[PDB]
Amino acid sequence: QAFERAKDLQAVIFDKTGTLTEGRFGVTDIVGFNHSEDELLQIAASLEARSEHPIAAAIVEEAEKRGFGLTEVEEFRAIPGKGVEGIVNGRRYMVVSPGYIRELGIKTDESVEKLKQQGKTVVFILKNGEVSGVIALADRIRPESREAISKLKAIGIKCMMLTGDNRFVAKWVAEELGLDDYFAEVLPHEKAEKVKEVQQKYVTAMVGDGVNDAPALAQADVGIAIGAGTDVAVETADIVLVRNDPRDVAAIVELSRKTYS
Repeated sequence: QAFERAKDLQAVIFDKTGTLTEGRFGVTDIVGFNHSEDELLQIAASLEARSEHPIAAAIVEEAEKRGFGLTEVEEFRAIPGKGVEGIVNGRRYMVVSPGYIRELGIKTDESVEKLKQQGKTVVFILKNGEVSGVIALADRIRPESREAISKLKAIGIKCMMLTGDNRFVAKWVAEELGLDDYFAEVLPHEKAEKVKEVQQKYVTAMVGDGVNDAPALAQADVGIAIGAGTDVAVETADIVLVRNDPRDVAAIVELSRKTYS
């Protein structure tokens, strides 16, 4: 009777990471300071090609996405507490963290604070000891997610999100999606209580991973497990979506409102 009662949903809460987002870092911005973005990316990725760090891997992936070939680095060095460095074409290049920049006393252009305000992770590209560019990364929003939310709002459903992520990241996602509300910094044992808080007003769905978000899905009037696949089965949640397509939430509501059994 889960499908049947989806028609009376008033609120939908999405878990962020992996559900509305890809659940991995990718590049959102490349910003050159009197230096081209294509060269900046190609240089940063050449230097980053050895690293196992998740952010380094995302920089290399983006160079692969744009089809940029890497360059062999000379006098390569990895500095724990800073980043990486090597010579490329007779100039000493480095890719370093905001922590290193602050420790060296280097001034970061005022525009970079806007990236930080979106909760994006920033790395700095130095050329001969001066900031040549920054690359910003986020756990990026799924292409389907904007449409998932607009379809839901169009049918009067309040669209929310919860996440353990910090308030800058959560705000950024909410604004990109036009969410009605969001809750940030929510640890895994605190999610169920946020669903009960929304339940004070609304017949509420929770959308999330069937294993990780089990309690929240259980507290919900309708628990929707997403991205379950066709391999292993989720047995606790009210409805299971095989694929990870958040637009299927509105498809359930809209079909349920057109039908009864």
